[PDB]
Amino acid sequence: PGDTIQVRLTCKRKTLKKQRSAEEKPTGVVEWAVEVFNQHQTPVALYSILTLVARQHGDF
Amino acid sequence: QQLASFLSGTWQSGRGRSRLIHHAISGEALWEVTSEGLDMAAARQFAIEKGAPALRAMTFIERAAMLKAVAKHLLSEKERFYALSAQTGATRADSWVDIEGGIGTLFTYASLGSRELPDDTLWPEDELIPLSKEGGFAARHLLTSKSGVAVHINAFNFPCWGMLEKLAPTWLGGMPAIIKPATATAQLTQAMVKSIVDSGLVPEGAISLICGSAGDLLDHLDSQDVVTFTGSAATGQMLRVQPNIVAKSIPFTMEADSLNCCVLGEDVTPDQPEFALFIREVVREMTTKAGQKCTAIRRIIVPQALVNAVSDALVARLQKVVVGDPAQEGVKMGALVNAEQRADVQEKVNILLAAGCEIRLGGQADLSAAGAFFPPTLLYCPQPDETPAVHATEAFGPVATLMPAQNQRHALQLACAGGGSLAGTLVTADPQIARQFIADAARTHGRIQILNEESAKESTGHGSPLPQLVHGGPGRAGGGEELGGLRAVKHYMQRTAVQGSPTMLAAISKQWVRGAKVEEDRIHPFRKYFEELQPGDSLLTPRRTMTEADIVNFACLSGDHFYAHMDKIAAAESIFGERVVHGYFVLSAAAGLFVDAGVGPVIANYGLESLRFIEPVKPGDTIQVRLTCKRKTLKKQRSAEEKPTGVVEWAVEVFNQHQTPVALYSILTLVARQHGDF
Amino acid sequence: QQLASFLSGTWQSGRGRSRLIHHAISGEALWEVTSEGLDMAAARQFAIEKGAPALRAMTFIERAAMLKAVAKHLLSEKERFYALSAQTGATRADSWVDIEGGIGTLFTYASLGSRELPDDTLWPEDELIPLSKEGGFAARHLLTSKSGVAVHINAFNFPCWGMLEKLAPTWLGGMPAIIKPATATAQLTQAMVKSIVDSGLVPEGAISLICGSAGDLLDHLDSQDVVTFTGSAATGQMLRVQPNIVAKSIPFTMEADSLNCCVLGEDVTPDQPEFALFIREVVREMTTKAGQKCTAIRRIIVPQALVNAVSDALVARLQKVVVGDPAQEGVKMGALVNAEQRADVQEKVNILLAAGCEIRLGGQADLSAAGAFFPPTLLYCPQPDETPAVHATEAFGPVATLMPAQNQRHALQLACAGGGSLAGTLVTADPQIARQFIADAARTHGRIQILNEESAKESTGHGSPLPQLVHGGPGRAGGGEELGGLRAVKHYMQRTAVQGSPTMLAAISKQWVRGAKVEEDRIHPFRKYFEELQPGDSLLTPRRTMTEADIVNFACLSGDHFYAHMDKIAAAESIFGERVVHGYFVLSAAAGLFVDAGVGPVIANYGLESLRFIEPVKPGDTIQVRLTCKRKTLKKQRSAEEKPTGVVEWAVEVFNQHQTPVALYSILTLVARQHGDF
Ligand SMILES: NC(=O)C1=CN([C@@H]2O[C@H](COP(=O)(O)OP(=O)(O)OC[C@H]3O[C@@H](n4cnc5c(N)ncnc54)[C@H](OP(=O)(O)O)[C@@H]3O)[C@@H](O)[C@H]2O)C=CC1
Ligand SMILES: NC(=O)C1=CN([C@@H]2O[C@H](COP(=O)(O)OP(=O)(O)OC[C@H]3O[C@@H](n4cnc5c(N)ncnc54)[C@H](OP(=O)(O)O)[C@@H]3O)[C@@H](O)[C@H]2O)C=CC1
Repeated sequence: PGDTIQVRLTCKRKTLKKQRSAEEKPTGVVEWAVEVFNQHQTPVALYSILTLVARQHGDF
Repeated sequence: QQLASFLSGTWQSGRGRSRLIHHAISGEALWEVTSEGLDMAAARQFAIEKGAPALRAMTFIERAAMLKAVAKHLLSEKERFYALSAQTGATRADSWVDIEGGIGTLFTYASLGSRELPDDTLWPEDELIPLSKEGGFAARHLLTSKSGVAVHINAFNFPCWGMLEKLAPTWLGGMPAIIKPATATAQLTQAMVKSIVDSGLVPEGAISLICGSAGDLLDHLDSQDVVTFTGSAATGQMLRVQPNIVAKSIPFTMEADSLNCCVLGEDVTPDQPEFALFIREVVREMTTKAGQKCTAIRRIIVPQALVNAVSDALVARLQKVVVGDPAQEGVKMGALVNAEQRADVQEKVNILLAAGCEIRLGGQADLSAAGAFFPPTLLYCPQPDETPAVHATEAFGPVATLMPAQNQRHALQLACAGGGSLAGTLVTADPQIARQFIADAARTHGRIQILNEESAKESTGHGSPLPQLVHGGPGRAGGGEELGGLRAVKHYMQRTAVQGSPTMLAAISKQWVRGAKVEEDRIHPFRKYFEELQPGDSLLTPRRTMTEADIVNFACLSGDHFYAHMDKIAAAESIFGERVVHGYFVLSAAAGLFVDAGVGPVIANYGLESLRFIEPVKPGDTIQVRLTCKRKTLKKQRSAEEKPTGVVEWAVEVFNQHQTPVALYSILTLVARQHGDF
Repeated sequence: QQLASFLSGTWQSGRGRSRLIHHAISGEALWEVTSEGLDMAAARQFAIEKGAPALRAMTFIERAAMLKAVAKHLLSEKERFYALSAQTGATRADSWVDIEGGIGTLFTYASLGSRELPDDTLWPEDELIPLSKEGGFAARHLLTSKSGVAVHINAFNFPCWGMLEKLAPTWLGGMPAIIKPATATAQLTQAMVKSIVDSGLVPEGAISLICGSAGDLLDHLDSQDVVTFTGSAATGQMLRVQPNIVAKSIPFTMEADSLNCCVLGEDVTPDQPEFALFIREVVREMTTKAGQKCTAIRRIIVPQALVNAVSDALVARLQKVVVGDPAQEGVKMGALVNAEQRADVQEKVNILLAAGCEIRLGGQADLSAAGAFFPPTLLYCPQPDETPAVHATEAFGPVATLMPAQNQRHALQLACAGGGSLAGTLVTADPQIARQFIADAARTHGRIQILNEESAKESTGHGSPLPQLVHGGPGRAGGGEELGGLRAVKHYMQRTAVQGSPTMLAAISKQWVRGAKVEEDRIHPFRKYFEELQPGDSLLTPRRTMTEADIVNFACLSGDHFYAHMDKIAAAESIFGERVVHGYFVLSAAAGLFVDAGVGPVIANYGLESLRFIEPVKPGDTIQVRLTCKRKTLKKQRSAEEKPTGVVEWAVEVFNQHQTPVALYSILTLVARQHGDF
């Protein structure tokens, strides 16, 4: 308690998908690298989330 | 055939030298007007000692309901007014403006008096002006209604509208009126006054009428009287130098003739839709009421590279204008009201022709026809800045000159060279042209309409003076302002800056001020009905300690994660010093403290008047809320089924353990009434 | 010794017939004034085409900072003004009012122009007036400053105050002034004007000065000029009928002298402190500035059974007042200004003695004394209603009549029988007596001070015209109002009702209206600094679905357990139909949506302008907030260490899934600036 929390969201890996049908939305599994820290700037709870970010232009 | 003047409660008439009213479309005289021998002092005496205390005893809400009742009584029998207005030579579309705008002025002042005026005789227009550091000497401005008569002198344009745009602020501001219509078309004004008097709605003496010359009315006015004029400038300057109006220093308000510009911008090209709506607006404005309205376009300012296009569009649009009798089909323009007005128009046309030019049928007008007709006239002036007769002489009919400009800087000078105008129009699509035009040409105009494609779909027009916009320009246009919303009822009131202790100003204004004595009476003010609330009925709520968990729960619940509330580092660097409680959480916990959870007379909140957060509320800092009533201001129960209610305004004052005021504001509340009226 | 005239930027002087300024307390002539040969048309020409575009190009915030700078520069060298003001016969405590009231009026108008005026050349005073059902045509009232001069004709009472109470509303309302002071005490006025000019704070041509007769100025005035008069009634009624003022229809604001009442109530008995403060107020008012202030008490109305007590108390208090030289000790009242004023006061006292009575040393005044001395005079009138000379003839000195009344209904008629008064006073303790007094005697008075024990502690008095209260009464007092707060700068501005589309009014007024076009630019408006915000920078927030759990958590957190939100049975019988979301929770979740959680230029909120909950929000009802900028209005950074900032107002427009607006309001916000001015 009484200990601030500041989060450093940063992108890590893009790796698009291939749009297995013609109807489905084009997208890609962008992985972010979340890095929480406090007022002493030491890293508490550094982890990594996956995220299905949609694409602007499909291919198939 | 006499025209009976309504003086001292009785439809009297004159005995002596008389004028007469010609039928404008045919030529015969079917009325004759006189007011000689009428006791003019007895009219003012009866008005002041009969109708002025009967109006000044009413509240403003009752005087707004009276205007709504007169409007509903006069809207029903509106068809006996078109028969009298067809005698003026006006069409059905012009008399529709003349009647329905005059009655919509009544409905508009009713809806303004029933929303922004108190249930009282004295109207405090300010909030409060504190004049002391300790808080025992404040002052506020009271508006008390004057105790005299309002002599209105109208003209021949709008007998219905031009009376009722002066009679609704007069009655709403608590004065009896003595309307003097012009003797050219006073019969429509007598029809209006007879329809008002034969209804039992207004008190006796609260309206008078002098069909004919006044003669000895301006020589009898007390200092608590006002005079409003509308007509020519030459007569109104003779009435301003009248040796009683300057002796008693009574307010003389004058509206005169003008030279209304209509400027076309450089951004408008003939392929744009702006050009067609420009030509349509100029033609409809010049032909509505046969050009006999005070806000008619009489100077069309166009750029030099568009003069031929504007002229060839205006002539091709104006040759379709049919001048004739209004009752027969296919006729758009009506006629002028008199042959004397026809001669007075054409003698100004000849003055404009002494230095200008000609595009259409100008001075060619038959001065021998049985009917006061005048053709639509579009003049021309090739040297606009070298001809001072264009910017000084107006032809009060369908006449409107056209003159070129030079790239939006000569256009501003030609729009401002009118000596003060009454209305104007810039037709552009570029808004930075309109910024310059308002910045440099609203000094001389009174109501400017910047017209474009979005405006022209639902525009009321250039010659439609709205009942909630200021009608009146400076200089040549008189100077006096009318119809300004509630700015019109303040010409009929005296603004008295009343000083004293706040507990005295609470009893004078029948409100609560800031530090008045309070009436705490052991029960809850939200439990009282409307008829047993008094302004001063207070409430001292229990306390609530603003803890650190309160900030966190409110920032979670709302989502307001602002750095002065949820961050400890950044709030140490901010102006407060540490984390503070949310202002909206103080606003919400206040209503948590004073609102009764039960079912009571309080129906809905729906409002919050003026919130200011003075000092920050910190963690570990208690909050105590002082709910006290300020205004009552009931509603008039517009149907028979609806619940009787009134907008009670509470004055909420939060404070802390140091008793300094944090977050003082004011909420509106629709408290139900115990007993209805309608 | 010549006394110059600051015309056309040069300290000119006249060549011809000259009046001369006598020393008041001794009797010699130490200045002499003339203005013959001075080109007045060239003076107005220089003030219009040199000083008016230099004032009208400034914003209102800069024109208030100019008034604050002139106030500080004139407060610094204030000791060279008391030496000039002691030549007028005033004391130190009577010249303290004259100097510091004018300089405090300058500071007051600086504070009003900094707090309630925009960073703009134009000034939109309304919110908005919608004139259409769809929303494509609206109108709002603008206030553009006039493009002429203000001819202020002052008097001999207040050279410092009486100029500076007309000069700060003139300069704050964007006009150059041409002050014509009285030729009895023009030396203090030229000291003020020279201290203003020799500082570089005001532009050139923004002030002029004619120490002497104008003669040719009023004949050369354009229609954009305003004229303000303060003096006798008989002169100002000759200047109102001046043919150019009525021909060009220029505003003529007149302040004349009146018979100010001071009514004592029936509830006051001589054992109460009300009697003591009544006698103290009457004596201090009548002896301050030798009774020469325009708001001095000149009719003491007492009850019939208290004539002897009031008379004995006024005799026992007034005989301690010493008339003599102000510099020597033990002298309270100073002297008059001229021997002509002594002759005028004595010949008005003789007219009052043609039908009155006598209680003290009255008309005995040595007309050959070296100095304009006059003893304090208390008259009497045993028949107050049967004597029309008391209610019509003022004595402009230490003279005031005394007259009885009959039980607080004859006192109202005697207070109203003055024919309009500049100020008044009721001294009571019962507040219903004050209610009955303001309800009938505020029609004739311009400023009423209800005086009691709680007010008399920190009262400014009866003869201190406040810089934020209306100074001016009807009828005999002139009719023209002054100093009404921001009502004084509106006499120098033309009120123009600018119509058009709201996206046009947003660029005309440099604000946002209701339906203007927006500039959504992919980042957050709370991240922008001050100088990169524009009015129209919108924000379309994400949605938030209001649910039943939201109502439950907010009614739990605040404590607002009102039956339309918590109870299910009574919500089915109320006006809504079912349980609704709290209005304050819509207000709070809005700020949950649009507020940036980060550290940005937004410092504090402290404001909520005008909230109205239009339609109710139910469970299962999304909410989408439209945060858009409306005003910028920067502050002036009163120190060099303080952070530069400016009050930005955001217009918040919440709506729901049907896009109908629930809960539209406006919040103030203190956004920090990028570049300061110090
Ligand atoms: N609002 C505007 O801009 C208007 C402009 N005009 C201008 O007016 C000119 C002609 O209209 P006009 O008929 O001359 O209007 P007037 O100048 O004749 O005066 C109009 C009104 O004032 C009344 N009136 C005239 N003299 C006195 C007086 N001494 N004391 C009291 N009331 C008086 C008239 O009564 P009576 O009718 O008995 O004289 C009428 O009611 C037109 O050419 C046009 O320029 C016309 C109408 C209004
Ligand atoms: N505020 C008030 O209520 C005041 C009341 N008074 C009343 O005034 C009476 C006399 O004082 P007085 O000094 O004679 O007031 P004035 O009648 O002299 O008028 C005062 C001002 O008007 C100026 N003035 C006079 N004639 C003209 C003119 N024709 N054109 C332009 N300006 C002009 C005077 O300048 P000049 O000095 O050159 O005439 C002075 O600046 C007193 O008895 C008192 O009753 C006195 C002062 C103010």
